[PDB]
Amino acid sequence: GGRPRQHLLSLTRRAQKHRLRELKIQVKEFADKEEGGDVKAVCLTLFLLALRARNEHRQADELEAIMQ
Amino acid sequence: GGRPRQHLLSLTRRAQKHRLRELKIQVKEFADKEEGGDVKAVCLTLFLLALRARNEHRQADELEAIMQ
DNA sequence: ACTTAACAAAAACC
DNA sequence: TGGTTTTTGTTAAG
DNA sequence: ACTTAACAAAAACC
DNA sequence: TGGTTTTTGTTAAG
Repeated sequence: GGRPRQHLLSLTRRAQKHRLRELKIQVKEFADKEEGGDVKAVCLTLFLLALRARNEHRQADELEAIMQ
Repeated sequence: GGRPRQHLLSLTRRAQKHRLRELKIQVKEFADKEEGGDVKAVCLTLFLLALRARNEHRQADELEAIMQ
């Protein structure tokens, strides 16, 4: 069978890191090939656009206030 | 030749969306296959772990205060 | 610190 | 007991 | 609103 | 003028 997966957000940073391991690589590969290795700006923008795609403008604005 | 790319963070949300278009798909595909289609939690965690990997704990804490 | 991979063991499933 | 996968932490390396 | 793809045109490069 | 790619916005569809 295998142990059931807990929600990503409930996991330790260690276990969270283990689950995204493969996507972290794909993101790295993309950022390198297309955005001059700027993972932060890429993940920041993915997250921002993911928020605004969901109409969470208030949260997106607050994150945009934090990042400057 | 082709027009030089501006920095991702200087672009309009429209143009930003156009550049990440392909990574947005890979992220979608991953979230669906591995995280029950939870793009937000995935991008949130990628960004958080990207911040803490860079020792930007203060910013990561503030984003973690915003998201609850 | 952070990262990484390896070695472990416990946990939760069959 | 056996299996598995997930979760954690430690351990040994950058 | 958001999304998407299409159609446009201007911009910045050759 | 031609080419290209990028940037924007609009347009027509969910």
